[PDB]
Amino acid sequence: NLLQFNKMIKEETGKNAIPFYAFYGCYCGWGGQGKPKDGTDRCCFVHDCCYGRLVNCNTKSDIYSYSLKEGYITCGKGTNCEEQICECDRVAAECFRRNLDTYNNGYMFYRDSKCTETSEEC
Ligand SMILES: [Ca+2]
Ligand SMILES: [Ca+2]
Repeated sequence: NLLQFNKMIKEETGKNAIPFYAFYGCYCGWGGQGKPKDGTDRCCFVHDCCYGRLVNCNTKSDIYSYSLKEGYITCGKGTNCEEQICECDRVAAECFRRNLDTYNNGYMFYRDSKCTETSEEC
């Protein structure tokens, strides 16, 4: 569920998913195409690929079980979908943290029109 994913982002980066990551670069937020602009933007690209692999799961609304086991976001046991969706979310949240150093505010609100290039492959 996006609201849980949102919580992970805040927990991992200290920032709010909105608007810091809802419209960043070419892949963060709705849509996505062209090539990732930077580390951060790549995190979003991969997450998309991740969700792409779950063709039959309600990736955005399915509520899963997870928890901060010793300051570590750990996915709980549920259905294949929940466990899979949670992992995508888990990895993305942390990828954002690892890329905080190259986070560019100039990429926040990046026009999708400026993302014209052969969109990358998963
Ligand atoms: Ca996207
Ligand atoms: Ca559920």
